[PDB]
Amino acid sequence: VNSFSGYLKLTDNVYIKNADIVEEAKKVKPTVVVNAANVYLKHGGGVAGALNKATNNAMQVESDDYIATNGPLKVGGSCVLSGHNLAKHCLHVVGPNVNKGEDIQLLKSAYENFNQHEVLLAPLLSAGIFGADPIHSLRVCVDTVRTNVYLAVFDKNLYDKLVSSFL
Ligand SMILES: O=C(O)[C@]1(F)CN(c2ncnc3[nH]c4cc(F)ccc4c23)CC12COC2
Repeated sequence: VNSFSGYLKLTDNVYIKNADIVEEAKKVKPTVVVNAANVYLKHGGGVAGALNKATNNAMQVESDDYIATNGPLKVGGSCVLSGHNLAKHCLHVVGPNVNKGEDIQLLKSAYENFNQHEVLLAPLLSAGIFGADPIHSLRVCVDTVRTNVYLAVFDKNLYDKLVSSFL
């Protein structure tokens, strides 16, 4: 038993809710919250900008030190940093950004990072400002992640569509 509430069960291991991931993290304080990161960990907008804002920019400060030491992530890659006031840990995962011309096949590699964590609160990778089809992203999630994932979908209209079209 865990503390996630109000989710619809899609599969054995994948759950979904119409929720603001920031507000959900603040209430659950999960072990792992996933950020929709870019390779530079520049948390300007989308989910990343919202998570970083909720940390009062501490996420960005930590991220800048990480990049100064390690260089950029790979598209499809990840790193574990602090969850600050939102979670124990933040798993920064880089899905391909279609608005940058990145290969959508890298979306499966991005979701594979979730399998290193038993339970996660996460957004749909490559959705939103990353330009991928969220229905495709949900399908890849279900077909790739084997650990327990709680997906927060900000937009109510999209949430209803994802549920109603789910096979
Ligand atoms: O338009 C988009 O880019 C998205 F809708 C944003 N995403 C989110 N997903 C969960 N929680 C969220 N909280 C937020 C708070 C904000 F200020 C901004 C965004 C989100 C968000 C998912 C989305 C990207 O694929 C759909």
